[PDB]
Amino acid sequence: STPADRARLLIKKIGPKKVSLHGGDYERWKSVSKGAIRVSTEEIDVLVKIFPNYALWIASGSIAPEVGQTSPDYDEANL
Amino acid sequence: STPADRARLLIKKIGPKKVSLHGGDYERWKSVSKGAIRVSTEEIDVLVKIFPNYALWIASGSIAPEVGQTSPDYDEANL
Repeated sequence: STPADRARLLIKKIGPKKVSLHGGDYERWKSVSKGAIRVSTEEIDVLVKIFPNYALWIASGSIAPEVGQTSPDYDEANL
Repeated sequence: STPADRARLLIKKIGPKKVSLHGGDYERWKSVSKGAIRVSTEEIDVLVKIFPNYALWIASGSIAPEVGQTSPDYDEANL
């Protein structure tokens, strides 16, 4: 996967409330969600405020549980 | 700092050779370098291929040497 696919996977699961509380535009956010527009550093910034544990996975697709860097599938599998 | 500032710090230090060998457009790369255009996931993808140890720092501004995630200033200070 690309960083954009991993970012969009998280973007598709966040609505106006969490986007607004972490300081993003929702209108842009929805256009990124749909694929209409490229994921920028702006979206990465909001996601890493929302999901600080996913910052490594977003950028690289890898995880490091040793330093509290996980992924959505990892957290789901770890419940 | 933002992810865009940290990305541009690395983008400003990479020329056509390393950009091309990791599969990016240089013309876009230079427009991102100058600030003319937003840093996208495309630039993050090339940077994390070039600098896999900086993927966490690019996304979050933090480091984790425990898992080989560093920064430019950290590596320079560690010589």
